Amino acid sequence: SRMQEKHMRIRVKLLDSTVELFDIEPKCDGQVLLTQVWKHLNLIECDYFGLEFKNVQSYWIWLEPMKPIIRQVRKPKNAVLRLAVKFFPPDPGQLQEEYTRYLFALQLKRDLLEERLTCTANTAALLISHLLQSEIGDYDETLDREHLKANEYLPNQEKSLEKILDFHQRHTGQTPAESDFQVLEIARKLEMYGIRFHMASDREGTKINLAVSHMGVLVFQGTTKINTFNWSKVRKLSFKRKRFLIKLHPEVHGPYQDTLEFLLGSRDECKNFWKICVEYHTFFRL
Repeated sequence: SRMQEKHMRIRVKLLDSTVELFDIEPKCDGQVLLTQVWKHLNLIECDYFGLEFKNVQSYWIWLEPMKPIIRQVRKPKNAVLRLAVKFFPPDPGQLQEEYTRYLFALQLKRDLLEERLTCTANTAALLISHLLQSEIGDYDETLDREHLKANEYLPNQEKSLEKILDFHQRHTGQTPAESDFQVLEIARKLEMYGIRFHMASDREGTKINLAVSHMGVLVFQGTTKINTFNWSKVRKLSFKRKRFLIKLHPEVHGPYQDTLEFLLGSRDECKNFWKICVEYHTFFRL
């Protein structure tokens, strides 16, 4: 006999791609699972992190700490979630623990592989060369080529093999911590560092990509950044159905207007973007 409810088995894909299994009562709030994961990892700076899952609409959503797990994931038999950085600070090299910096380097590795973190060809190759130094150590042509055959860093990485090898040869003797630090140093200056797009349209019907960062709410047209609504200028964030509302400094040359509106693809996509913006503001401001 059991004095607890039957537990659900949840697979958690970690940042190194290993999978750990966690058994939890479906009615438990997300925090229960989050804390088991932080313990398994001995992750001190856990406030930067979350667990995410992919919905039927194929987009990633964050596990909420104060809602029952079963109501969020819905799959009693095989819930799968993955560890991810939620909050990207401007200077991750200044994170307090080597372990946290290690996890951030792994996150950036994933964002490069998944084509979220974009950059010039040489810069991508340089990033990968430091990732190689951290994982397999000093350059050797055979060791590098065999590793790159069995481990993916970028789609069509073979195009950049020569550049990757060339840069790796420069990193002789560098430790994994040094290598992670270099990954963070290179990545943090990239326009796409920590960026996840949420598709929307503006007042004129132009298709844009919304994002949020430690600096504020961001607007991209295609891949080009066209606005930064800095937190200091943001008075309120709201949403109604598919509409995302930013209350901001008013326009100078027009009848008084303090609010910009963007239309997302659905109520829930809108709500999810609103949520991450509010969370970013709380994390990085006051």
